[PDB]
Amino acid sequence: SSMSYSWTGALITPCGPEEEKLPINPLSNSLLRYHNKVYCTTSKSASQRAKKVTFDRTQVLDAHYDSVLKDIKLAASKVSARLLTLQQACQLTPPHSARSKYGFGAKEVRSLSGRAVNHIKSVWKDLLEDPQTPIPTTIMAKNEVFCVDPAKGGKKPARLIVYPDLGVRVCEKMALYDITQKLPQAVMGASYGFQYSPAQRVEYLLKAWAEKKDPMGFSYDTRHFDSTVTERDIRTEESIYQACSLPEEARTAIHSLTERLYVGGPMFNSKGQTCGYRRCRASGVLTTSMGNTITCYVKALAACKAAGIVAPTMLVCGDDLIVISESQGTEEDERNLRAFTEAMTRYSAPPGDPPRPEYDLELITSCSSNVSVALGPRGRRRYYLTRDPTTPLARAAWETVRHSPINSWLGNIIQYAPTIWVRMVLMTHFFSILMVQDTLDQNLGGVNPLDLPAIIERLHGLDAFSMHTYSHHELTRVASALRKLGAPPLRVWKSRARAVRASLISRGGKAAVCGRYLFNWAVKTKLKLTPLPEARLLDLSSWF
Ligand SMILES: [Cl-]
Repeated sequence: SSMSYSWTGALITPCGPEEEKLPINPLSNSLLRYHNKVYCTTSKSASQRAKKVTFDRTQVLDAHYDSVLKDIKLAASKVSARLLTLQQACQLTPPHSARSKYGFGAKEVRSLSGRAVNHIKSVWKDLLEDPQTPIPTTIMAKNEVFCVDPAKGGKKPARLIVYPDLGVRVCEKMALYDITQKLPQAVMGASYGFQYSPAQRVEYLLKAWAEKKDPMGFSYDTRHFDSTVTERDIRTEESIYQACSLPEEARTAIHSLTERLYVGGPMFNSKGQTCGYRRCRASGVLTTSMGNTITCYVKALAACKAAGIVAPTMLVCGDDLIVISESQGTEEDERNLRAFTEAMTRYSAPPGDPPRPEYDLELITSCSSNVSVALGPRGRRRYYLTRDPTTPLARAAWETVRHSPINSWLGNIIQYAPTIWVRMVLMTHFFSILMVQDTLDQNLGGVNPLDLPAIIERLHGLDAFSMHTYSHHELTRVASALRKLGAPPLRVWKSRARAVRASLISRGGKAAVCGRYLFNWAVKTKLKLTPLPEARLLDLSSWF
């Protein structure tokens, strides 16, 4: 039926110069040695990504799909969604969102400057007036960092990002922001994945697993998911949006954005040249995450019905899916998964690695992460979220004239606090660096490092400071990632941690509380860690 993209043959070009690694990486050359292995995707590889995501889709739906979609619209019809004022939409624009072609950017939009508001008013007018003319978009290579992997072909090519002008992006929110905030929860319930913190994600997967008499689980890796979303899926999304109770102006806007932007359009490079034409999901529109989550969910739940998955409990996150169900025995479970893959493939959601059933929760990886287990201070099993530390370590070593990795370190320390790699490696390094810089109470992206113990207790529980006897998989993977990146082994981080702990303790105050709580693992004579009052008086509902 339809190709995902066409190409004029024009280069996908950068926005200015993309920047060289340097000969010394002073913040990270004591963390790891093999800096040669750390790389950033650039436009030089955009052409190669284009090839991998340009292909034919044909889609065949069926009674199971139709039934799931019908249930979903009924669930949607219980939502009431308001327009946002132009001004509210403007205030929701992020601080460094890409500037508009019409002589203004994020700062002007967020201060409701006159010409910004004027332009947006006219953009919105035209959305109400013209429900047809395709809206132009810019195509760019994303710049992301990874560690080279010879197993899987050296260096990944850059992902492509496709987006309309800042004015339009503001309009999208006027039409759809309230929906983006209400629909997934309304349509999917506990299955909507973005509502959970790591600890909660673990709790959900564990309750799901315990509820089945003989559980089986799998993840579904979907290949270039954005490229496999069809016009029809996109129009079916509009149709789900339109099931909700909406003002009429919203409807026209939503319909018009659907037909003019979402469904597809032409793509221009940064130098202005016509680059191609798109008939799939754009990465850089407001509905991307919501859309992918909803469509992935419909397709997947239909596939479960097609394939005979019994009593399924799902967790969905854009293109990432995990399903835990009642096993029918291995021979059948293998059969049903093959049926699932066949159904998804028919629905235009074909797999990357084909799925496989598992009967141990540590062996299921989704959102690049998995559940593992360790023991707590009183001897009890403690489950937590973890992941391969390779890419976090590579990004911990990305250091240029224009980028500092310290933030990235902190993101991982918080999200993955209970892991052995965060506790023994990243935490040891982060504090060591800040101490020597004497910047231990700077403010990183809104967080004050000396509050970590509070924050971690709130997010992960006090047991995060007292876990031991990590799993074989985890010990193996962490040892192996350190070796792969030429970082010191754990043995050495332990010495470094003893030293970092001492200096923290010796400065008293919140620093010493960090030393005591965060590095209790590093000393023979364990202190008894008690709840932190500063932690009760703290609400991080905001972040998840
Ligand atoms: Cl315990």
